[PDB]
Amino acid sequence: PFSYLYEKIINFRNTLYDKGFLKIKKLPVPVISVGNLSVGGSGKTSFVMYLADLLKDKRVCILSRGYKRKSKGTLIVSEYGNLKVSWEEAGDEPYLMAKLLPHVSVVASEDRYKGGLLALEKLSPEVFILDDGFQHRKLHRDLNILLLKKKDLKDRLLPAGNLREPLKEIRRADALVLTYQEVEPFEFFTGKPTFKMFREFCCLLNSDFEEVPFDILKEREVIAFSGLGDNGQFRKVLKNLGIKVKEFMSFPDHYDYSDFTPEEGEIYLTTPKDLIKLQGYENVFALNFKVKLEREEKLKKLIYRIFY
Repeated sequence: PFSYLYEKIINFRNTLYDKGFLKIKKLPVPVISVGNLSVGGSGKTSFVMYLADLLKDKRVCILSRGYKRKSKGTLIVSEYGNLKVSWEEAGDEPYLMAKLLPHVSVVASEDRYKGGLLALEKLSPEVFILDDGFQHRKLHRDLNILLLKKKDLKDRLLPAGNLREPLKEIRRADALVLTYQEVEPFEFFTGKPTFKMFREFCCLLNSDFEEVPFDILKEREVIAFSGLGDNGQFRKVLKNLGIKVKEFMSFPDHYDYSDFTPEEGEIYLTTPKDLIKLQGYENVFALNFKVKLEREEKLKKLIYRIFY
């Protein structure tokens, strides 16, 4: 019920943009924005990566904001897979994406347009992917992709609910991706190109972010841990997968793992974002979920239209 007035402020902000009262800038190569409406688990990350993969015959650069990083200012995190900074400096997300996408460039920058210019100067990418870019209207995108999970529809605005913008804002989108289909499937019809996203369990990632068979977990029990607070969602996934934990450690959300002291011979499971902090530790893994999108080729055709 402060959500009523938050709605009024956001609306105003959107009207300023609609009526040309707030400046909008444009990069000289196509921009694809991936975003959502809600705070909380989104699949944005999974989908940004999937989308980068689809562009495998294009020089791709991801524009990410970083969130909490040990540095300040526009920063090239990775040059087509060549990592230039540590995860501390990069921020968890952009680093994780740099690690998993060896063909792609990643830039961390609060000033997104500026990040874009720096990339062009130094990397000459053919396409930008604007990570979490739906509300960032000051940067023009040629393809505005909006992610929606079933929960979003039954949700409210902040501070009551998790919505950053009202549901009506869905109409700004060029295309919709309906997430978490594997667990909470739903349909949605707007006339907009619309795609169903599934995530399914492939295998493990070792600390080198190479793929390792889920098989090694058999008749083994693991020690599981994580930080960034998200400490039962993980427990939930592990349970659903029939994975036998034998203790669950929960570290503070900043935890840098410098004094992490493993038990010899024991198998550890943690999250992809914790794992980036434990490069080199063997017998430490994260779960690897792949994205399958329905009508991938349609999606591909839609994306490739930005190149004309």
